[PDB]
Amino acid sequence: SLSPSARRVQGALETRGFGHLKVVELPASTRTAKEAAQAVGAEVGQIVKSLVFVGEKGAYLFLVSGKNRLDLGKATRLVGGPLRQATPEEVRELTGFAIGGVPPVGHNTPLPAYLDEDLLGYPEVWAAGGTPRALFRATPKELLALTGAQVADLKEG
Repeated sequence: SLSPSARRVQGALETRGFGHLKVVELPASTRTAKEAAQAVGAEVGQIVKSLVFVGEKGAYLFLVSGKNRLDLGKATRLVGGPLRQATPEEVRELTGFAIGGVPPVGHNTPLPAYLDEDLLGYPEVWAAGGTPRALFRATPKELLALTGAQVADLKEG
């Protein structure tokens, strides 16, 4: 789409062979999963949140449903050690984008990725397109194909 970050994501999708997936631009004040979901007519649970955490051995990507919160105990047990959130600086360096709009593709560092199993419960999901104001729809199967994420039990419950 228009913004530089959004165009980078559209280009990564095209280069990947997934050019049929389109990055859509939303109202300028969109900043939450609820607002993004409202703009495209989706349930908040269909919004994919890409969270970056840092461990002792490296950084990790957690794709979480907009209706859930990441269970830190579950995250740390998956990685096998303690975790801390990536700083805005680290997220930009690692992913090439800013927190809040981290997309599932086009990163600077290959990060092991985990995908919230609840996202497999919808026919389609909406992932961040480079900024909090951009989104692109994809099926959960396509999301897995794009990221190579391991499906996992991630939510607080």
